[PDB]
Amino acid sequence: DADLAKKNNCIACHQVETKVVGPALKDIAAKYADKDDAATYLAGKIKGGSSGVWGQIPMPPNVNVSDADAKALADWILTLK
Ligand code: HEC
Repeated sequence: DADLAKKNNCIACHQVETKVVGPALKDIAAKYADKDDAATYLAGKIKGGSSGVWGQIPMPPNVNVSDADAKALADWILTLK
């Protein structure tokens, strides 16, 4: 949820409705709506980092995020709208 996203420092770079540095979270939910393993896929990107999906600015690995929190964040992102 938003509190967890704040606690794990996701909000420096992402808001729900609009693009900041990384993509708007609802835009992530929209893109992955039909991907079956979307939540585990996104949790993997949160833990390990991402580049090239949205631009050439990489998201660094979020080394302080626990497995359970990465999955809770991915799950929450997917519900957005
Ligand atoms: C700036 C330093 C960021 C921080 C802190 C967080 N995110 Fe990020 N994220 C950022 C960028 C620039 C990108 C695009 C990377 C790319 O491939 O072009 C992303 C991407 C994501 C994604 C999408 C990955 C995908 O394969 O589509 C997710 C799901 C995501 N970010 C989640 C996320 C979370 C939960 C964060 C807090 C732990 C977080 N990001 C921090 C920039 C930054």
